[PDB]
Amino acid sequence: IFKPEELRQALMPTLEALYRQDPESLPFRQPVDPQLLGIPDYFDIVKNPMDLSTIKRKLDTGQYQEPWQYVDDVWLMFNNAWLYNRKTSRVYKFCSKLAEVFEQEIDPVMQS
Ligand SMILES: CCOc1ccc(C(C)=O)cc1NC(=O)c1cccc(C(=O)O)c1
Repeated sequence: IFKPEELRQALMPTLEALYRQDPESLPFRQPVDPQLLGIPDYFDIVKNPMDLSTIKRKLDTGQYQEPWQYVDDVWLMFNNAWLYNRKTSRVYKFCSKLAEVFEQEIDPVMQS
């Protein structure tokens, strides 16, 4: 059993860690807009879009009852980017960096 605000305080530093990464978090800070980004097939491929702003809003409105639900949304965001983008993409490579940062940050948090 987790109290939403307690979980939020525990998890927020990990989300902050992602946001802190500049430029690597920039493609992830707002929801993908396929028309703006010149990726018109995006919503065909990515059925379950996720971004940092969405994760933050879920965290802030207590929609994560349990820490793995948060972790699952972070990895959803990563997996979407790896799925849509080519390995040669700026976004793909940025995503890989974010995943490294996240793993490094979420580990000591889950322990606590
Ligand atoms: C131009 C392609 O832009 C993207 C393509 C795919 C994705 C995902 C998350 O799959 C995201 C983006 N967006 C960006 O790269 C982006 C958007 C806004 C700003 C910046 C930036 O680096 O300043 C970068």
